[PDB]
Amino acid sequence: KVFERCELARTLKRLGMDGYRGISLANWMCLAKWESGYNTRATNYNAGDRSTDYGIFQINSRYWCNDGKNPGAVNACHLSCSALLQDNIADAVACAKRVVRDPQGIRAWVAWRNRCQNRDVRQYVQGCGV
Ligand SMILES: [Cl-]
Repeated sequence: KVFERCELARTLKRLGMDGYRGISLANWMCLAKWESGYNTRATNYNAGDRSTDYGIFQINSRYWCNDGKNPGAVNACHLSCSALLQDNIADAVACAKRVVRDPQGIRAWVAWRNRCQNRDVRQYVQGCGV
């Protein structure tokens, strides 16, 4: 499913992401924008290591979910990757909290460093009143 920006922002809002481990709603949104366009079914094959990034937050399969492919990957969020392609985004988000529980936090996403760090993020929340 494709969210309207502010729908997402408020849903994340409702699910406890604002300020979770220090990350504001706005950061999460910028992240979401560059990684998925607010689309739960977004995929990406990483030709580099054959991994595959899933859903609205483009969680990677090598370490965060299980998709059956690489027999040496880990699934730290203990969910099938497919549960990251659905309309309800609680799993995504939970898994998203777990990744930002790593010490690097949201800087684990490359797109967050290139697109949001030390840049304008309010924009992604402007008018959502969250
Ligand atoms: Cl993988």
